[PDB]
Amino acid sequence: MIVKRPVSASLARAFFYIVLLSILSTGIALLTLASSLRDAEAINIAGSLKMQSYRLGYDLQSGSPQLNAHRQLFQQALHSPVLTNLNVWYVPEAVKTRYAHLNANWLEMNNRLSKGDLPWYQANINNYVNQIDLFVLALQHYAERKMLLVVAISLAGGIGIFTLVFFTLRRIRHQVVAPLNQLVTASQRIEHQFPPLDTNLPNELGLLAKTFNQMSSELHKLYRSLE
Amino acid sequence: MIVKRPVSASLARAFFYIVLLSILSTGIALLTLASSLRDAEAINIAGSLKMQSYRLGYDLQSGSPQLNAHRQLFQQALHSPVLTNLNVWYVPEAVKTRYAHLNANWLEMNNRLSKGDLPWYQANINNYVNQIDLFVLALQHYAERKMLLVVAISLAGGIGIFTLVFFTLRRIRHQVVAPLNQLVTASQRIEHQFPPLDTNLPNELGLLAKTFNQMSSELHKLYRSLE
Repeated sequence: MIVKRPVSASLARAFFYIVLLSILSTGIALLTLASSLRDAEAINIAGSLKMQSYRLGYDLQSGSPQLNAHRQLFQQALHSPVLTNLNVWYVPEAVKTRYAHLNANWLEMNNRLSKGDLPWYQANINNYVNQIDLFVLALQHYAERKMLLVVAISLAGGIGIFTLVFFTLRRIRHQVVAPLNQLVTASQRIEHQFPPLDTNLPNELGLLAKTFNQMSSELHKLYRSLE
Repeated sequence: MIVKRPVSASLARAFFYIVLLSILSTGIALLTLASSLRDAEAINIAGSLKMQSYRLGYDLQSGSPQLNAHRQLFQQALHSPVLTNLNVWYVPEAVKTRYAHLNANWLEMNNRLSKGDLPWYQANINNYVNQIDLFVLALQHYAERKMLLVVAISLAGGIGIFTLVFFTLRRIRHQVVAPLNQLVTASQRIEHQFPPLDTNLPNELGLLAKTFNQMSSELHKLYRSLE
């Protein structure tokens, strides 16, 4: 039973790599789906920022006692963990620069609020809101890019899987099914004309080819030496 | 070569079902990721609605000539395809009812705007914005639910795959490797003591067991009938 490449070991290896590719494909898609929820929440907070931008305008105009609390809440939203987490190597620059520039433009907005410059603030709010919109767009573009990459990756994994399958089946035909058909004939021959058999297979059929030939060899001498 | 269950056919079937499960798992995750982009865009538009709610307040207060254009844009955003597409059997009621109620509450808001009731509109805007926030929350909850279902589904597919693998390998051991070891001994026996071999296998080893026995049977009579 000691063969160099037992058939079970070779199939188990194939299944291992096939299953590994499956888990990798599905795993990457699921991780990307989780990341999608975080992107959604970034988009949610950005929309909170747009609403809060107009509300500050109303606060100043009406002299609301909540002005300063609201200015503070705005600063906090701007620094939400979900937005600061975008500042990482694998997130595109389009997203991170636009995030940086939202912080920079807020500085001028807040300063103008501090100076009770309602005319300026009212004349510039559309602009700031537009900047938030472009930040959101960059986020949506990043999201779509990730999806398309996951599709590309799944297609590749697909090729690896189909290739692994095709090759293993081809190997089973060549290293298992073929020699079995030859053993069948080379057995119904000896039952009724003493083709030899491929002993160079590194699996169980190579061992059977040997021991068969060994047997089939001495029967040629025992059936001819006596007959 | 005519056997009822050739080994290649049984492996190809196993691979078929394994690959099918892989594609189903990864496919469902990718479809869910695509749906995630649509959810994100629903969240984006909902945030547009919050900003636009305060802006209408400023329009009325300042007597902006854009009031009516903005009222119109609000109505349009509210009826975006991305939001109306939520009205479907597979989207939860939590999402669809909240969407319905945003439309209903907008009716009263727009009516109060038409009556130049700035005091009411200013005293109720926080409420409406809150309703939009709860709609967003329902969307985020739907998103998380989908992800968790896709995780559950991928785990199940995992069990199907590992089960298919384990069974096929077990079958290869029982219906291929075992009879080969018996053919090996039952061949080094006849080379040097004439155990018989399992002809009831429905694969190629069952045919080889037969023809072997057929052969090994007549050699018992030809080696004893002459000796």
